[PDB]
Amino acid sequence: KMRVIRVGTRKSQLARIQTDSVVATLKASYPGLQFEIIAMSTTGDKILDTALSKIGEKSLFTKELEHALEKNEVDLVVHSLKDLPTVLPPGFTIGAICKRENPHDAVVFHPKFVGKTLETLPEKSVVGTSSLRRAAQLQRKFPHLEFRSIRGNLNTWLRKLDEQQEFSAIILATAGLQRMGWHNRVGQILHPEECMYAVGQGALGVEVRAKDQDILDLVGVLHDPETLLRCIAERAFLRHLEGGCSVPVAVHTAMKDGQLYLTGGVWSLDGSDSIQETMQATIHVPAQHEDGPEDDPQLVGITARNIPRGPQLAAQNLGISLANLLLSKGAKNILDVARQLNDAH
Ligand SMILES: *Cc1[nH]c(Cc2[nH]c(Cc3[nH]c(Cc4[nH]cc(CCC(=O)O)c4CC(=O)O)c(CCC(=O)O)c3CC(=O)O)c(CCC(=O)O)c2CC(=O)O)c(CCC(=O)O)c1CC(=O)O
Repeated sequence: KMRVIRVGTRKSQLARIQTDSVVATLKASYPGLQFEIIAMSTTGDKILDTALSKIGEKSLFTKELEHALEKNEVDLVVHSLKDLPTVLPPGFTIGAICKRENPHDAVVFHPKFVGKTLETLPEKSVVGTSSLRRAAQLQRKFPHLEFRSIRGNLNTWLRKLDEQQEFSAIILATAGLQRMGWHNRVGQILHPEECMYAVGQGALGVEVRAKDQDILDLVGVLHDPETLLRCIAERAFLRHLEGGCSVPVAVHTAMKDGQLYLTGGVWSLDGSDSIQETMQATIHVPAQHEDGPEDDPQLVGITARNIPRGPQLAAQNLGISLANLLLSKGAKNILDVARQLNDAH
């Protein structure tokens, strides 16, 4: 008579690990409840057909899992929160924001360079990254290094670094290496003054059907209030800038002393044009849960009716406030130019 909770996952190693970690946490709250993990790999030729824009191989993967949700083949999927756009299709929502892992970008160094930092690499060292945000910030901070795209999966990146002669280092998210059990490869954790992280980096988001109240009820136990509020602010900031996908936008948040701090910035692709500012608001981390009404609208794609709504609205307002500041200083022109340049391919 029950529902069996079907959990859809991509087939990549990191996605499978993330999915299973969320399932384990759910089973800890709901022992005996039946879960079924369903791995999906279907070639998404039909989603590219309907697209009026270039999608990209990664963005295609997210759309494929929403298709599984829409067709009632699975009941929830687990994403890195930074892979979920700030505007979701109307039938979907993020029903859980899990406790954040390390949000910072990290450096892995060529083995001859143990003990080094980007600051102490030889001039003209070649550093691999395929992220426009990382390349923009790091080119500005480190004008005497060379930042180049690097092809392949993580295992290929690390093999190229250990075996070949091109790259002195690579940049990637600390959280990915953490989840791979490979934190011992990290040689430097980048601070906001070197490289601020992507909106939502390090948090997992659970996507579900927007009106599937039974599943929303179950997964709401996963919401971490502090991570929820930080990520609402980061995503509201990004949404309100109204830039395209991918262009260089980065953030830093902290909740401390009863305050929520949000730093946000935009960069041209080469890093030479930038605007960054910090704002704060008095918001404390709620310790109580609640049973908010089903009519409450989601906030930047997130349904968290069991967490007090006042602080969520305040976090959203902080992000909007900071976006409006950046826009009054010319952020739209920086974002538009970056989008047009990145639309060349
Ligand atoms: C319009 C619009 N679209 C999107 C979806 C979207 N997100 C990104 C961010 C992204 N993702 C990755 C790959 C990655 N994902 C998770 C990890 C591990 C760390 C973690 O769990 O947080 C990784 C790898 C890693 O960082 O080490 C990257 C890295 C580059 C890559 O492999 O593709 C990034 C970019 C970055 O961090 O700077 C993207 C961009 C992907 C790209 O490289 O261009 C996209 C769009 C796409 O797939 O084309 C968003 C959400 C962005 C956000 O919230 O951060 C938006 C924003 C909007 O609505 O305005």
